[PDB]
Amino acid sequence: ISVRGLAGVENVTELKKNFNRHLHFTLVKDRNVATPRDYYFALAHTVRDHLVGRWIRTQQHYYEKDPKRIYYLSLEFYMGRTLQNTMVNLALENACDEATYQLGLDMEELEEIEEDAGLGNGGLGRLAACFLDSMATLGLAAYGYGIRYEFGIFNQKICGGWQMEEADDWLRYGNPWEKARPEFTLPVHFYGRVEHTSQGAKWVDTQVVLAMPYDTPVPGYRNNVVNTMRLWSAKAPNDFNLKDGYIQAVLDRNLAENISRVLYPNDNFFEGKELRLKQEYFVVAATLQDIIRRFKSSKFTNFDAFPDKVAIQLNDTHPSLAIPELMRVLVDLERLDWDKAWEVTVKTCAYTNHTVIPEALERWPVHLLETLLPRHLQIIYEINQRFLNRVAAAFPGDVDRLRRMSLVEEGAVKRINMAHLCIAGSHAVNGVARIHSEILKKTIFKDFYELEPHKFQNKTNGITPRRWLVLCNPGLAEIIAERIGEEYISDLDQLRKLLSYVDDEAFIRDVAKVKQENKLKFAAYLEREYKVHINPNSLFDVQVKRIHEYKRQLLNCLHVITLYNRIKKEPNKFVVPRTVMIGGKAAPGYHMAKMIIKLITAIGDVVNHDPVVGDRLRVIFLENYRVSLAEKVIPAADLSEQISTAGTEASGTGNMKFMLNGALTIGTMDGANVEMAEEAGEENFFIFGMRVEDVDRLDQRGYNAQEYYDRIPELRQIIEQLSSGFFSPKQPDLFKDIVNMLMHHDRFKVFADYEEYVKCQERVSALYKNPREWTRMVIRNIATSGKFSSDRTIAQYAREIWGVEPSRQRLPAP
Amino acid sequence: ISVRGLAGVENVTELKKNFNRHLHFTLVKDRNVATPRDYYFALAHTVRDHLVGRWIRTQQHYYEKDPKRIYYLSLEFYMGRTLQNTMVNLALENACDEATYQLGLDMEELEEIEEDAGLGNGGLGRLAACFLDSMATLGLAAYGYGIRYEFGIFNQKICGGWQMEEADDWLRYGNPWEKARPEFTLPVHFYGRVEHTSQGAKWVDTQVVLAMPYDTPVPGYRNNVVNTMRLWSAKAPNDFNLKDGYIQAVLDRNLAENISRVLYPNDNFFEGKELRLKQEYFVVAATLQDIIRRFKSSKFTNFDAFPDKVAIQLNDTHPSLAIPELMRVLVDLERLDWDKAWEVTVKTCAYTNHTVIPEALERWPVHLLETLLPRHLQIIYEINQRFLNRVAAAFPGDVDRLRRMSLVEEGAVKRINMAHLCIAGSHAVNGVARIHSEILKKTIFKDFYELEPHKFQNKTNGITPRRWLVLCNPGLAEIIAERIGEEYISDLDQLRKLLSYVDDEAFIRDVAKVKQENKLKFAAYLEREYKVHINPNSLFDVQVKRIHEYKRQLLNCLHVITLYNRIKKEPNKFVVPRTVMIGGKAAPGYHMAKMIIKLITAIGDVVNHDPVVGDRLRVIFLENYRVSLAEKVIPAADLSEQISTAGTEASGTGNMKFMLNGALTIGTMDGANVEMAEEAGEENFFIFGMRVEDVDRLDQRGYNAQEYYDRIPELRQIIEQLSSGFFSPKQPDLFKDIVNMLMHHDRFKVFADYEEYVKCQERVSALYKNPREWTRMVIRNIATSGKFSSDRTIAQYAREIWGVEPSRQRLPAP
Ligand SMILES: O=c1[nH]cnc2c1ncn2[C@@H]1O[C@H](COP(=O)(O)O)[C@@H](O)[C@H]1O
Ligand SMILES: O=c1[nH]cnc2c1ncn2[C@@H]1O[C@H](COP(=O)(O)O)[C@@H](O)[C@H]1O
Ligand SMILES: *Cc1c(COP(=O)(O)O)cnc(C)c1O
Ligand SMILES: *Cc1c(COP(=O)(O)O)cnc(C)c1O
Ligand SMILES: Cn1c(=O)c2c(ncn2C)n(C)c1=O
Ligand SMILES: Cn1c(=O)c2c(ncn2C)n(C)c1=O
Repeated sequence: ISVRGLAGVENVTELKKNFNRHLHFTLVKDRNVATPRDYYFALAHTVRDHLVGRWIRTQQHYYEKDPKRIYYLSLEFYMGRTLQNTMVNLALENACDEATYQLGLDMEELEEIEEDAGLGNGGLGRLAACFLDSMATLGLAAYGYGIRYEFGIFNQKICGGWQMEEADDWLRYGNPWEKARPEFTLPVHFYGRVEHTSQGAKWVDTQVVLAMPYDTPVPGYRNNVVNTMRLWSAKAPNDFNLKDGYIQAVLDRNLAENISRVLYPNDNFFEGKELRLKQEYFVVAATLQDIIRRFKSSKFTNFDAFPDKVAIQLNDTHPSLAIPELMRVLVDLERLDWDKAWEVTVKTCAYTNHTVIPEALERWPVHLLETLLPRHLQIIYEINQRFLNRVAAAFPGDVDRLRRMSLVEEGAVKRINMAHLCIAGSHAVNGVARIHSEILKKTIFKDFYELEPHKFQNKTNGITPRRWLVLCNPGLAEIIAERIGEEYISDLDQLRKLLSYVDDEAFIRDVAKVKQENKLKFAAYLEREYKVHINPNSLFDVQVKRIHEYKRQLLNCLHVITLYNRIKKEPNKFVVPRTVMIGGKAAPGYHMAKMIIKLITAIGDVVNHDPVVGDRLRVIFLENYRVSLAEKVIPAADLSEQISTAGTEASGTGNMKFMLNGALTIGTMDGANVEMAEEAGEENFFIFGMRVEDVDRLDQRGYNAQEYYDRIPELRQIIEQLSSGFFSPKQPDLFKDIVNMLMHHDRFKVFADYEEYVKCQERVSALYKNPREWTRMVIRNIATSGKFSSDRTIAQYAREIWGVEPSRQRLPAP
Repeated sequence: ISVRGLAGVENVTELKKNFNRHLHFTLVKDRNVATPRDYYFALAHTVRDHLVGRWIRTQQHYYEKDPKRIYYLSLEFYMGRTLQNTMVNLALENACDEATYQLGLDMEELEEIEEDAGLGNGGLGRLAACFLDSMATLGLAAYGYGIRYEFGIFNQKICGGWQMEEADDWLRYGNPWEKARPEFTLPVHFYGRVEHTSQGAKWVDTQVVLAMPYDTPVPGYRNNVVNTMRLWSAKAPNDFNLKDGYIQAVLDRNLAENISRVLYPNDNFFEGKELRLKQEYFVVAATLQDIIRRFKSSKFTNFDAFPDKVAIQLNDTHPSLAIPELMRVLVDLERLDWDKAWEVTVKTCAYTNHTVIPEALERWPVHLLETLLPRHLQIIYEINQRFLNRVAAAFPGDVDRLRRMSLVEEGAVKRINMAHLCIAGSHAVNGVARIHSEILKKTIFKDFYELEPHKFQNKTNGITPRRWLVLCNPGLAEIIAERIGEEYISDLDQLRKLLSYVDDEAFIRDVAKVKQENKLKFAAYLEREYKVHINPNSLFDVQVKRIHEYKRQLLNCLHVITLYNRIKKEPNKFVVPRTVMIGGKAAPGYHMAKMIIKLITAIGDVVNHDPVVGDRLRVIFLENYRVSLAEKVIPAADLSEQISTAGTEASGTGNMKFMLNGALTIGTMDGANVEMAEEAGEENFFIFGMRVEDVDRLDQRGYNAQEYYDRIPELRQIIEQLSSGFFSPKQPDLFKDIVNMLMHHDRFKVFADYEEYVKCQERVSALYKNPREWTRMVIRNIATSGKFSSDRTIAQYAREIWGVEPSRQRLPAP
């Protein structure tokens, strides 16, 4: 059937009876009223059974051996479905497929019933999920810590071409993977005031909110290691939240519990709301108590060995309060002197930066911290004081450098620069792509780099080959395994061996066959769940990621309209057929992004119903783009669009997902695109547009969009089409904000890359016309994507930051 | 060990491995970190396993055979713990006791970890729970329908002698007995308006709240019948509750979900709050859709057979909206003519009245119904119109009778008398005790009784012998079974056979021994969990029920202070030692009731620390009185206090609980007290005080408390002690509200029954001094309590109201 494992005689039989056990005893149903949803749950419970045994020994093991523990703090964990991924990592896929088949059920049909765990916005949240899988696979004693939102990223609905948001009640039917642990509930404090008495400060008169943990298992790839992802849920105490109308007192509990109610749906954007700050401290305060408790047990109160036993990784600045919180505990509660406490804190903390755009930077108003976390503000001022004293001593008289490096920003309202806080309290700061890391040193954190050059590093992102290959593209994984075996699943570098089959006639035919099968399946799914046909013979041109101005979905739109206009000019001229698919969610308050989604659908309305165009060009907007949808489109894509303005996309990861699944990449020299082209050879990549230096040259000069409008008739024609209502008949001025922006305030110079972009697009169309060569280029990309596995990234974090050695050693059976 | 069943070899072994299965796979724990709470859950899950098989066949059976279905609607279900009760009804107690013993655990210690299901206030909610158990035991296709409050009756804490309320988070650790059924979620409407179009009215523009069901199994006594208790939970739709700030929209969902958040803690008191009205319609609207769906399937759309297949019992007026709601559905949706719809509604509905005190009567302001349920108000006006037309036609010219019987009350604000609505739309109205039922006919509902005498009936309350005897008093159940067998557990009348052992020397010794063992165990529990000693040789004088003015805990207080004053007058005179225990919760807004609790504790402060008193008199306030606590005190009581003012306690059930457990009763000729004395012989009962007629004579005359104050020096002395601060030194005027009330506005004439009350108390003290005779009187009470089993009550409801025949037939195994 494939290498989804063995369908053993004894195990298929065992599986079937447990499936029936759960359907009866757990679901309390009888075959005669059981629905597909019930069947999915019976299976989910049966599969979950297989890793509890391993889960218990893994955790017990870490308690015995007592290795250094890695704590990955993140406010987001974009997990997606977990049934199939668990079967894969446990080598249960074929056995379950068989058993369910014998029970007369279609496993694939049941897998589709599982709700996605959308506790993330995009890249940042998904990185965390891939990292967890890799840390488990590399046998690291790692813990994922976050918030258990009852509402994840909203579900996107398109109504009249506009995005409509609706609550993601992912817990509605229950979550068979999590295990509530009410017995480990912890208290978290808010507000109050600070008392300075005799021997130390005291945080007093605080409001208490309880943090209840929920553990979810994270199985490594076939090594019997099952790590833990602990997610905190807010609960109100039953005393003061009643003890300070009786009915009203009880109804008001849903005020303390609102803290873990919903994920903020902003991607690369900072909103200084108090509820967000509360979520950030909540996850930090609860998590740290757990970290210290575990340490106090260990084999040990000298906190001198704390950094030898603990490592906490900050996924962006969101969990940055962990620095002043670790100090508070050590100094206020444990009574360590400042200097000793600081040494410990810096040595256990490490920070990961994800972007350089200003609007994404967390700068919290002081009055907010002042009211909500009074003691933390005091600690931050003191950290700032001592840090600046270090700067002055290093750069005597550099008074401007002092104000520039301050953790405290003066002005309208004083704010705290969380990024500066993280650099100061961490022993390592890293970028997520080579170019992004360099930019950090040359620009944004230049002053900090000059002060402590040893702190700055790079750790190029990666994706897990398990979910992003074996799981979503079994067909491709099979033919690869037929030639080079299976060891590449946990050693992606081995994909290089595929280079020697680049001229192999059978392989070329096979690689091309699986991609064709994937396109047919997706084209079907399209009509199944969304309804309105596409042509599987055309080039699948797809751009899927969050809707942003910097990601330039607009630049993609300009190209689409150009293709359309050229066809209408010479209708009877042959052009390579294309189905361009654009998908992604816009943050609710991002007006421009929502305007762009309307533009996309507007273009599709015109293009898809023009008889002269026929099946040569289709514009489709992929609704509710999420992890589970990504697992479907990516394996079916031919062309991957990664066209952000050079210098704006820190790294990106979707690009990597496409490269590993047989799609060619048209993109700019941005983020990881650079290392990908470098790995496959620029000749097997479609690079275009300005490089970072060109962007800066243009900025010195000054960007004037009119110029491009004046010199390019094709561009001019498009803008006048938008301006006159060609794409919005009933509301002619509908897109005035887009045009206005493009012409007068384009921060991402869309027009500057237009000419080179369509020119480059012509080159891919030329290559698509030559199936054999297109496929050979594909093989060159796949065979060379090994570097982008999160196992490599994690192995680097482990050795260069955490001080731990990865291990591919199978844990002593289950 | 006892007749808790057989401890079979194969079954104890089977139990142990499943206990271990759940501890590992369900709880995900290992013996080395498992706590008693974990062990309780492993056992609970193991026991729950045994009734799912029976639960599924029972429900499947009803679907095949299709018998008349009984729907018991109640806003309260005071269930208490359910582990032991399930073992008992399944004959698993000894096997589980053995198995757990072999696993090295104490079953009793684990049973104490289970949280009470306190979804009730007192009598009304407990009646519903006892009824469910009896209906299951008598093999009726019955369903309990209510609301799944996440916060039940508050937990009472005494701070400085005052009651402190605190949220009852009974779901904190989970509920292993319930089964969420999200797939059967139903929509419920609120607000909106009414459109009258061509062919009928339409309820439009309504706000939708979803009702999610949770099923809990109700096992019959050893007959393999497991009925269902369906509890609705409020959930917000994910569309409009977002689709009409994005964050705020999501946080505001906890507005529609507040409907099932908390139980109103009022006992026999009406509060016209909108949230209450919402809870009442919510349970009614959701439940009826389920009833009709089930009917539409049946073996059948002629609703003529609806009453032959359905019976809905209204537990008080709380679910009264079921009448106009059934009409709305039949007329508005099914399109039946009014008259046909009304005939059907009246024939399937039946109403149970629980009290005659005005302050407990539900009279909803019209403006509230007008805004929240516009169509229901219209239907109620139309029902009223046609009903009054019936009255006028029966009593021509009786214009006053017309206004008196109206469902609509004029005045300050127009209101709807829910009780009148229930009488009009039901084919049977019943009281809960013979005297209460007569009073209804002679007083409160006299006009209605004259109009349709056939509607009025009586159904004397009862209690379940399983939980209220076998479960809480295994020692007594054992010695009874030793002489007459076990058939009495489901045939309590057989207790009469115990009359022939009334002179048996061994039995007298045994009955007295178990009571002594029960007192020792309770006296221990007291020091264990609450701490401060009592003497197990004294008379256990206990009054446990909700704190009320009509229940006269105050009359009990007067007696306690009298005993104290007599001892202080003649210290060296012998008096029978007593431990008087008073317990019960006061509704949060009931000032007087909270004042009474403070008085009780105040008396105990003086009495319990007076050296001259010694161990001859102890005053104890039983904290957090609830079902699980009742199962502890009652079996240990010698004297049961049921001293309400004649005519105010509809029936009472605690009185019955005490009679069955070997306690003697000192009470007034009120509620069921009358039938109890009638059953045991007034010579074996301590009756005192005014009878109903005496109370009325006094009212004609006019009640003047001064008189009693003037003629009784002992009474006078007590009042002056309260007035001068003898019981409240630091705050001398603390009890001025109690004294003021007692002297000027005592609606329950406490002083009128004082003299006869202490005189009667002297008689019980005299009898207690004669152990042999006290015990013989006890045997006369127990042997004669058979009539008060809920099996008798249910059998009567079944035959005289529902039209179904009970059956003690074992369902075809599990
Ligand atoms: O005091 C202890 N005795 C024995 N095992 C322990 C003890 N504390 C932790 N463990 C084991 O270590 C695992 C780790 O628990 P943690 O504290 O959540 O990391 C537990 O599930 C147990 O198997
Ligand atoms: O359409 C049907 N086919 C077969 N069994 C049914 C069907 N509807 C109900 N049942 C059975 O009847 C039980 C009663 O379900 P209820 O609708 O919740 O009362 C179900 O659990 C099934 O065993
Ligand atoms: C991988 C992934 C992302 C990140 O994509 P980029 O193109 O790097 O912005 C976002 N969303 C989902 C659902 C993903 O799978
Ligand atoms: C039986 C019971 C009641 C009813 O007692 P009465 O004396 O009839 O008022 C109230 N509360 C609980 C906990 C009960 O067990
Ligand atoms: C101006 N703006 C927003 O207003 C915004 C956003 N992301 C979310 N929002 C609300 N981004 C990226 C942005 O540039
Ligand atoms: C006056 N009053 C109340 O105010 C009250 C009550 N029960 C609850 N409350 C709040 N009762 C029985 C009562 O008589």
